[PDB]
Amino acid sequence: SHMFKVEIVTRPANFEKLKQELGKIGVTSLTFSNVHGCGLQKAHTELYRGVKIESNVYERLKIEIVVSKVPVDQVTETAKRVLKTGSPGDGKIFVYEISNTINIRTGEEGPEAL
Amino acid sequence: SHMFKVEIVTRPANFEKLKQELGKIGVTSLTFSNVHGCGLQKAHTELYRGVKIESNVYERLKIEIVVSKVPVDQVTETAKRVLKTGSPGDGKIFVYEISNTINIRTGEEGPEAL
Amino acid sequence: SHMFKVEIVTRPANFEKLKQELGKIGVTSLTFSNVHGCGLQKAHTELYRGVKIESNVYERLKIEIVVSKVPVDQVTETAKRVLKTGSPGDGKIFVYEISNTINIRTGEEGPEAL
Ligand SMILES: [Zn+2]
Ligand SMILES: [Zn+2]
Ligand SMILES: [Zn+2]
Ligand SMILES: [Zn+2]
Ligand SMILES: [Zn+2]
Ligand SMILES: [Zn+2]
Ligand SMILES: [Zn+2]
Ligand SMILES: [Zn+2]
Ligand SMILES: [Zn+2]
Ligand SMILES: [Zn+2]
Ligand SMILES: [Zn+2]
Ligand SMILES: [Zn+2]
Ligand SMILES: [Zn+2]
Ligand SMILES: [Zn+2]
Ligand SMILES: [Zn+2]
Repeated sequence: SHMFKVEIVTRPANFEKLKQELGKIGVTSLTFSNVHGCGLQKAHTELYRGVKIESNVYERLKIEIVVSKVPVDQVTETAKRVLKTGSPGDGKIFVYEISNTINIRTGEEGPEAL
Repeated sequence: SHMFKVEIVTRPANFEKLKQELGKIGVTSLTFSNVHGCGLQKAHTELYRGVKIESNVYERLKIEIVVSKVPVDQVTETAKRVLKTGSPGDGKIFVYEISNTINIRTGEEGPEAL
Repeated sequence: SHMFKVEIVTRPANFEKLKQELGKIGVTSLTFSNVHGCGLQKAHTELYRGVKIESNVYERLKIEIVVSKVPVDQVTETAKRVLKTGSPGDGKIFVYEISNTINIRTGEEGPEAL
């Protein structure tokens, strides 16, 4: 009866295999968009006190999936397998509780709106 | 005293009537952006075992509204009326709890930051 | 052991000083994107009954930071200082609970995925 939002923030490649795999476990829709990632790291300044921050901006794909019947853990596990390449920039996955969902066309609320 | 985020993910039309209606019930600001929606459906392959996923990418408008005094249910109900057209692609509405809000200019926290 | 998402929605300027300050307190990555803000205000119509809504659309920078070890309140306080200019359009900051985080490359969950 819970409802969750799965947020995948990752590298722009491999999207198609994801749609295949998410599709197979029950997901029937999702949203996505391009955003930017920024890495931050403490660097030395010349003085003993000094910190200075170095940063790079890269490309990221943000994918959002809402789920209720389809179990979160099956969504996240599938996301790991498919998007794992070991090389840095594989991204992360965030899970959130949802208080409610409303299907606009039908007017249903809860896991039946999905 | 609760604070909520209302997330409307919908078809790019009808935005103006929404601003009128949300405005009238008390909303004084919101954010929006264009993202993509992806539908996923299980299709037959030629073999008895085989699943294959078919997908379409459409345009979506993401609208975010934070509320405290103005009741969530008045926001969501208004959103339904205005954006309902019966035809598929009417979109959905997601509700989330917010731990806190901070107005950057004034420095206030909670439903007074809004 | 909690995990939080800090969402800063603000004016497109001052981003660099932010990266410096967030970097110094422990943040090693964040995401951002350009979205739109819309102000809504009740205006008079000519008739005694009539409300009419006036709205402006401006530019906004959405910045997302996930934190666990690094304390939310140190993130939000730093965000205030740096982005405060008193003039309207300073933006807001929203805090959310996160049920879980997963590092895709390593496979770790919780505050160790960050
Ligand atoms: Zn989101
Ligand atoms: Zn770019
Ligand atoms: Zn050192
Ligand atoms: Zn040093
Ligand atoms: Zn360097
Ligand atoms: Zn959001
Ligand atoms: Zn497109
Ligand atoms: Zn069949
Ligand atoms: Zn078949
Ligand atoms: Zn077909
Ligand atoms: Zn967000
Ligand atoms: Zn614009
Ligand atoms: Zn008056
Ligand atoms: Zn009047
Ligand atoms: Zn005017």
